[PDB]
Amino acid sequence: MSTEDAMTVLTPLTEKDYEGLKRVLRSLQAHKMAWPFLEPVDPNDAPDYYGVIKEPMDLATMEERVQRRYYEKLTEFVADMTKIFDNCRYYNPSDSPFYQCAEVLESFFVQKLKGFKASRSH
Ligand SMILES: CN1C[C@H](Nc2cnn(C)c(=O)c2Br)C[C@H](c2ccccc2)C1
Repeated sequence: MSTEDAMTVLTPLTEKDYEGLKRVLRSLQAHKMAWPFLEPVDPNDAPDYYGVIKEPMDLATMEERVQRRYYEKLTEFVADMTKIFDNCRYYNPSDSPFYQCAEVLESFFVQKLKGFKASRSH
């Protein structure tokens, strides 16, 4: 287990950590490929969605959770974010615009998450 891995699993999120998480989340919200994920899926977008997707997630809900200091550990923040992309790929065909955006935006998140973990470790 690496130093960043130990911190990700074990280390309580501080206020300085939250400043970094806020920056990560805002960078996703500003990304060109974030348009599918800014607000909860509307049933009119896909009528069977909420009977299929058990744990919906979106960036506005994450923004609320970040402001309320919902997360105690980085793993929990990452798990909510990963739900956004996993739900999208679960429901949609791979040539859906939503699916293509999930692929790009998740790779962007992974880049930013790595930067955040490094900043936290030094
Ligand atoms: C709220 N709602 C969520 C939609 N995201 C969706 C819709 N349906 N399904 C099945 C999805 O996986 C996603 Br993500 C995108 C939509 C929009 C937003 C901007 C421009 C076009 C469409 C805004």
